[PDB]
Amino acid sequence: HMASVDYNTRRFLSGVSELDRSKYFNIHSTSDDDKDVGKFLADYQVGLGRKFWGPYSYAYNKTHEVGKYPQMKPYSGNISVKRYIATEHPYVQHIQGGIDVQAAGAWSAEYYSNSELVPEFFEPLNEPFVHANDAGFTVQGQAMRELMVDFYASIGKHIHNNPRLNGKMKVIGYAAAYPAWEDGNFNYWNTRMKMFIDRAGAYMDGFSVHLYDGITKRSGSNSEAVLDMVEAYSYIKFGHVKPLAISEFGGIDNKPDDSYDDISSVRSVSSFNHFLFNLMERQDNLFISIPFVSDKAEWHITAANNYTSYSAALFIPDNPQNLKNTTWRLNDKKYFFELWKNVKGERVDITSSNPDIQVQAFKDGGRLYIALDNLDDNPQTVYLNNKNSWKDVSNVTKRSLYVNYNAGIEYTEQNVPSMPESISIVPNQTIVLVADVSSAFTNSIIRNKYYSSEYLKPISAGSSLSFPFTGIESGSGRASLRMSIGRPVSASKKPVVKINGTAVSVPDNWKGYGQSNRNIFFGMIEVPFDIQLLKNGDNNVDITFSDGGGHVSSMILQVEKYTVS
Ligand SMILES: *[C@@]1(O[C@@H]2[C@@H](O)[C@@H](O)O[C@H](CO)[C@@H]2O)O[C@@H](COS(=O)(=O)O)[C@@H](O[C@@H]2O[C@H](CO)[C@H](O)[C@H](O[C@@H]3O[C@H]4CO[C@@H]([C@@H]3O)[C@@H]4O[C@@H]3O[C@H](CO)[C@H](O)[C@H](O[C@@H]4O[C@@H](COS(=O)(=O)O)[C@@H](O)[C@@H](O)[C@@H]4O)[C@H]3O)[C@H]2O)[C@@H](O)[C@@H]1O
Ligand SMILES: [Ca+2]
Ligand SMILES: [Cl-]
Ligand SMILES: [K+]
Ligand SMILES: [K+]
Repeated sequence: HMASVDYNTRRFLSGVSELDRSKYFNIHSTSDDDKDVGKFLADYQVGLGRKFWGPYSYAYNKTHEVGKYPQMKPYSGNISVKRYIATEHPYVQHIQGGIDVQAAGAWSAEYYSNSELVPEFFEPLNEPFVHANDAGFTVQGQAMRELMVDFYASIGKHIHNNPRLNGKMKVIGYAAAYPAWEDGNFNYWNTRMKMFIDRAGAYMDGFSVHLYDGITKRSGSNSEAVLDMVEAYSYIKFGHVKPLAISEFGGIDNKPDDSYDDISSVRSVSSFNHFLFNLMERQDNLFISIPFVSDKAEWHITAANNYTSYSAALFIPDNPQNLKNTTWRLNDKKYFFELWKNVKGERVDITSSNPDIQVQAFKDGGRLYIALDNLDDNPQTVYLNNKNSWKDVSNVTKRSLYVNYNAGIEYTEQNVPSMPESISIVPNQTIVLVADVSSAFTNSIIRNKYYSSEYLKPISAGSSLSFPFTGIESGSGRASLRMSIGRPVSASKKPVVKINGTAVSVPDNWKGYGQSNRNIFFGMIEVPFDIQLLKNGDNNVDITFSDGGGHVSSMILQVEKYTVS
């Protein structure tokens, strides 16, 4: 396996090259007013964030009745924007059968437009649909999912029609907990996220989902397919993608309760890394992402919980029964942020021959950062190639974060005397190489994605499926097809694939695991091919499976084209 870095070629994801740290290196908190958390944020260069508080928790606190809103103290001064996501629990205190949805929406706009400081993102209800059958709701099931979507729609409509908020606050939804698009032969997609996009999507600035590994893995090809489907349908519906927001990502350890444990609760860090590389490659269509690691989470530390900390906590009190006076310990989740500290700059060109080895590279003035992650279940040796034999690179330091499920995190920083010829990387290990670079850019390469008017197509044995694409700027560089399929695990993953009539090789491998422990495979399989097969303008992809069943969920062409600028 090989990875190649060209630090003399600047890389763009459509219009952006620079890494936006604020899209990634965040905690699931807004506790920057805590002395310990605030110091951590500065020390590790971390942003915010997410909070369960908003117009509906504020209003209920005043009126003690769902769907009834107080008067907001009038305020007509400047509105500043704090970068975080405000969300609400999908409680009966916030939404209920019989609610006046237009009044609820009006209230969000009244609450925020009379505030001196608003969140950059409002995500009205957290994981709403999984709560649609909760006993306390007087409307349940599909009717409640529809009411929750109408609540979202009203909020987006009212916020956007308020000139004090429009352009300042972005409304995102639906904070999806369980992005099992494929369930029920894609009935789940049709009745959850498709329905959301159809019924509230016009009023949303972007679409939000939660991405978790069980410790059943979404990292790798499943999460890629999950997010590609949202983009692919948004293109069809709106004529363009809308940005994504990954309002939680991490791991869930499968534990009889949600209490923190020093070994089990750090297993999530490997998931942070595995998802991060996916999301870095989406920066041009990503508002924000939030690693699911929080703060002191003092709300959890109660008699009823035996004074345990919450699993997602970042700080653990030395004395849980004296919270007023206790010292607080920063746990080993800190090493996720240590690994990525100072990493920034313009993307530079990088490729990896093995889809299980995720690669990133950035150049910030005289510093070069090269990152690798192993999604496979075996160690892999990766040959590192550079066309200039690294002549301009010196003072190499290797950072390594290895998550072992029994031993916890092993984090090391080592000076090495030259860029390595090859690197061995074990499962759940992420490496960041930091070096000085003295070089200037002689070329750029621009990654664009092209979406089809066709999506969600049922597969029949021997029956070709045609996917048209338009507006392609072809040229020199690289290209690939992102082919997402949901099929029984035994169904073929090796269709015949033709690019403008020319058959191309379909790889055996894809990002991450085989999903053998799932009944339905739902994943994006990349099919690299020669860019020279693409034409300027219209292109067609035709694919044929030898067996029936399942669907092609989305087909997206990725083109990385050499460009001046
Ligand atoms: C979610 O869980 C995840 C799922 O979404 C999903 O993805 O699966 C995941 C598996 O990994 C997971 O289950 O996120 C969690 C986040 O954890 S955290 O980041 O560690 O916190 C949990 O969310 C937490 O849920 C708890 C309850 O279970 C709680 O709601 C947490 O938030 C806290 O709530 C209270 C207590 O501490 C503060 C936290 O935000 C907050 O304090 C309130 O703050 C407001 C101001 O913002 C007020 O001060 C309020 O005081 C009251 O109101 C004031 C007046 O205020 S106002 O004028 O109305 O504005 C006064 O009247 C005062 O007297 C009064 O007491 C104060 O309480 C939350 O983060 C999971 O539960 C969640 O599902
Ligand atoms: Ca693989
Ligand atoms: Cl659901
Ligand atoms: K605020
Ligand atoms: K969902």
